[PDB]
Amino acid sequence: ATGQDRVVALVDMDCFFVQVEQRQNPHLRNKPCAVVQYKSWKGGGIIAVSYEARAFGVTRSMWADDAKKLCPDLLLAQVRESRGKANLTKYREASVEVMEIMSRFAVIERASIDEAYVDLTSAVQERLQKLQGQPISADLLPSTYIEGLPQGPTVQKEGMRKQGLFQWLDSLQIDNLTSPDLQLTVGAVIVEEMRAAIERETGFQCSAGISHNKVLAKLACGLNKPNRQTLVSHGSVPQLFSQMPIRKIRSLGGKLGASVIEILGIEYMGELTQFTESQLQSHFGEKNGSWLYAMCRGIEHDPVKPRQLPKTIGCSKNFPGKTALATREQVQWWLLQLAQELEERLTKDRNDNDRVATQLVVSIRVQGDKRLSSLRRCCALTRYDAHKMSHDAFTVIKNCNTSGIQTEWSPPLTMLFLCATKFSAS
DNA sequence: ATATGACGCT
DNA sequence: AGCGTCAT
Ligand SMILES: Cc1cn([C@H]2C[C@H](O)[C@@H](COP(=O)(O)NP(=O)(O)OP(=O)(O)O)O2)c(=O)[nH]c1=O
Ligand SMILES: [Mg+2]
Repeated sequence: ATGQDRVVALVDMDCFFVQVEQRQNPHLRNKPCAVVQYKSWKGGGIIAVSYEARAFGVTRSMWADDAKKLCPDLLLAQVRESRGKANLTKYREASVEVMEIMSRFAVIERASIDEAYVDLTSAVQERLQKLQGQPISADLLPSTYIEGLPQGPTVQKEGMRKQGLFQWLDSLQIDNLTSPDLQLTVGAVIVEEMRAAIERETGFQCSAGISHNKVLAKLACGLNKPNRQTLVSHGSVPQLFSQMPIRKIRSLGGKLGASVIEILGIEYMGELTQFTESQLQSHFGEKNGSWLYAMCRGIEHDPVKPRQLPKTIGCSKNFPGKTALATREQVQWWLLQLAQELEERLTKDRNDNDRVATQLVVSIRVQGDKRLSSLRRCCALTRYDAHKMSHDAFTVIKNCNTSGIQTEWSPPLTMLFLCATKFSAS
């Protein structure tokens, strides 16, 4: 394998929600502006920021009323609200558009709402003998950088770009249809044309990674951004990882990586390499001394599971602070309220994808519990009717109340998560 | 007081 | 089945 079988990409839309609202209300174009959920408490919570607005310091998970103190001429599109919660239809609609476009090129896996990994390996082959040995001109990759290039014997940003591109193509071996670096270059032209096509047909710009496995392609994606792609070649990796902080590797963002530093005593992805696959396992998993040991050597094998369609549909809403729920009548209302948008989507799912969910998950968080899901009770799901799901998901949870008046509810709930899983082909 | 989906482990 | 972890 040597971390060079597949050709894998990760496309990712640049401030996805913001572009969607930027394409709708065009005054928002080329202006610093963010998108917000809810309006009462301090102007709303941010979730997405145009890059002209990150220039002032505006981050997500920040109060719109605070980021207005960071940015003065910062515009504000609010996410459509329905039944007192977030109605993200707009963006899922935009999402299905871009994935229809991408799917035309290679088998893709829907990563997030705005991300898709692509398995270009099967495609790069069906082109290398379908062009004889074409020189592969620079004009075909007008948005690609080559991480780790150019080497060296008054440049601006695009000056430096051309340079590394021509260094790539110069040592290119358009003859060796086997060389791994050459196929990288092929998948990249494809991603150039994929990326060029999405803009052509949605107006949405995005950024890509092109490399040999899921992980490199993601880290590659975020390097040059926005409206750019990076081709982290197998040879880039020792330079790229030498100073890459370990937490920037997908899967290493959470606890595992946190302890990886605290146990091994390091900070960068390169520092992780001075250990045996045996040695690492004793400090971590039997699967994690392994996975790490290949990763820090630029090798990963988790395949692009081709799947453009989520396995689960779910509606969630938080009740933070003094807005937690403490009434039998209050919990019941929202569970219906949640069940009402859930029906809507499930029917949208039925007549779109020809499938139907079978089990319902009801989940709640509690004021106090150091947990997202303090409870998660998985039940049955026949007909797509809210009142049925409403009452049934309630009767699931009614027996963890500890108020001795049954009109009230305690400890109050911070979250209701209604989630439909197990879609059968009917 | 920063709405969602994927998966792993038991 | 039901928790815990990771992610956008
Ligand atoms: C991380 C995150 C994202 N989102 C929404 C908003 C994003 O616009 C959209 C994709 O999130 P992203 O890919 O992490 N960031 P972005 O697409 O807005 O900006 P960029 O990719 O860094 O250019 O999903 C949430 O609603 N809650 C969250 O916690
Ligand atoms: Mg994005």
